[PDB]
Amino acid sequence: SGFRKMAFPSGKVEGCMVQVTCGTTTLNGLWLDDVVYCPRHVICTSEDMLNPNYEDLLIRKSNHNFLVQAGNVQLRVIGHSMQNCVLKLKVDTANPKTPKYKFVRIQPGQTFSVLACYNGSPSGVYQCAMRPNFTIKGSFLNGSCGSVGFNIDYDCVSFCYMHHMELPTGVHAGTDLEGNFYGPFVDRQTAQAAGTDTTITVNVLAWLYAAVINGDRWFLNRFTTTLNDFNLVAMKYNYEPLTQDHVDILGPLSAQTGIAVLDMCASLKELLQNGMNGRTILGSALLEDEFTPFDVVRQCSGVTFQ
Amino acid sequence: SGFRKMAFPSGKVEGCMVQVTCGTTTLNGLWLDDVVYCPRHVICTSEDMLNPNYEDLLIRKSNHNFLVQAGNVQLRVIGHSMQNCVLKLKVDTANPKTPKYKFVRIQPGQTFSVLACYNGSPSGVYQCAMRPNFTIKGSFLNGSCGSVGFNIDYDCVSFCYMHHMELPTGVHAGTDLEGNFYGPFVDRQTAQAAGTDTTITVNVLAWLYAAVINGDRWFLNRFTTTLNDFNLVAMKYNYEPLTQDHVDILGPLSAQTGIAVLDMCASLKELLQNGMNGRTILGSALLEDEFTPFDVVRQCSGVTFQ
Ligand SMILES: CCOC(=O)N1Cc2ccncc2C1
Ligand SMILES: CCOC(=O)N1Cc2ccncc2C1
Repeated sequence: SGFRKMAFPSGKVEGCMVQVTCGTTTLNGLWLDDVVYCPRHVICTSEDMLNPNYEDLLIRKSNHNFLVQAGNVQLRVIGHSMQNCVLKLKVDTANPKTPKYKFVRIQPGQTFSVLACYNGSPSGVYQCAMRPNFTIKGSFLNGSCGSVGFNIDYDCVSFCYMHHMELPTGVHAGTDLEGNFYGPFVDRQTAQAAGTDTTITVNVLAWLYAAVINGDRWFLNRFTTTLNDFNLVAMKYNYEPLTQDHVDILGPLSAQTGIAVLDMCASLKELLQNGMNGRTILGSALLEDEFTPFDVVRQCSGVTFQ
Repeated sequence: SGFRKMAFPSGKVEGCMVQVTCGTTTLNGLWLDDVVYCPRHVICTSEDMLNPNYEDLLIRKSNHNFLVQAGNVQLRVIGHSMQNCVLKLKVDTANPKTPKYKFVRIQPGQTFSVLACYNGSPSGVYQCAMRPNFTIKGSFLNGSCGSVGFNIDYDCVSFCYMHHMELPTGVHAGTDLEGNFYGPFVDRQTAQAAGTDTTITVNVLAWLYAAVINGDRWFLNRFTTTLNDFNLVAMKYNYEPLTQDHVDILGPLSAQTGIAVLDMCASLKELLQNGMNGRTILGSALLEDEFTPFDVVRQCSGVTFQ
């Protein structure tokens, strides 16, 4: 027992991180097979980032202007192309450490691990969620761009995020591995307002189930509710609406605990209306929303990777 | 910017995890050079764990009774010895993935990463602290024993923890890699009371400095205090006493922020006496104590490993 914010083991992804330098800009690249993926803003000067025309900036770049370093080895660039907001740099050597992998575009409320890197070297790993406003609350310093977010299903790494931008408010924006930003964000140093950071209701309910499984039961109340009644209250507290699809996904945690999903919704409703009265749940004084139902099952059943 | 509970990248340690089976008991081992380290309670039956005599149980074990599996390969055991509460199993093959490593015994309040494993396979990585009562608040299920805690200094892994026990209260006990338990705990299924889980004051102050660096400044007050005045208040709230050694260690964060350590102590004192009034600091509604000063500097300066 015990319940922790747990990242995937990072070894498979560590073996894919490289350094990419264009002129005076250095950031991280992801080396899979004979392609290195990196943010296209590697081609920009600080000045350019105000109003970059990426197609025009690319005209003045050749294969030999992209410096790709894997530890101590230079990789030979034999081709480059822009796909949305990423560069694909073709190299003459397939990464010998390429794991089985996929590129997936995730939905808001889905969680993933980030391997924060500087100069192609891993600094740390942590668990994130795609927020409902399509930002993530990461830990990223200058030079972290091209750090990736991923999930692992046994031996297959699903890459879902590449880091591109910090907004003026200190939250983070980036792309999938096809270079499409999550949400309305652009790779330009302009005014980009994040919308309302709503709470991922289905994830709070998952984490309440995790709490019960781990013996933290004080918040279980004597009530039930309906989806409509719950959603009227949830909306007021900037909670995402709960759907029948969400209820269905929580079914297995409902069965393991014997607590009906709508009963757990009525417990949550009372926590929202009454607060935690200075109590904690799984060592938190607020309602955690960065565990999915799949995460809770995974961590509570000890599923393995390799 | 942004501030996350960040683990070390786990790849170096993933390459060291094996499965150890003795009779009907399976747990995890750590394979470094030609030695596998695992909890000695691998030799116990559920029945034995009530009152085990490990020396007597060991008499009935030979090298060929320890089944060591590294993925699909069996390792040949050519020697075994008991060191405190760990078994050292000599194998005929040096781990080709052995990183540079050390065995260190940590002090209460020090943090480390845990790679939670089942059947010698990594499930997840998370950051822990050695509590002042020498427990850790982990995430461990049956089969997790022999999972390790570690820190990395560039290319050298410092192993500081091996998982052995869950106490009746659902907190965790284990050893250093010489097999000496942290605190008074024993590898016996008996009544073992954890003492007071005090808050690691120096770590709370580090995290307050992290908050200021990341622009979360609302709690900065107009007061200062002294070590004695602060410590009288801290004691009342089951905070560890702050020493001049602690003040000295916070010196660099003091200098970067221009906030005197005793000023930050007076801010903390007001948070203890007044609570957070429903506000958050770095997205937490309680005072986080599982970041060291070295962790804050590391995460705020983007230090790298490889
Ligand atoms: C000029 C100082 O730059 C920063 O502080 N950054 C840029 C940057 C870019 C992407 N993620 C995080 C950060 C933090
Ligand atoms: C009989 C059921 O056993 C458990 O629930 N454990 C044992 C155990 C041993 C070490 N860490 C965690 C756990 C959780």
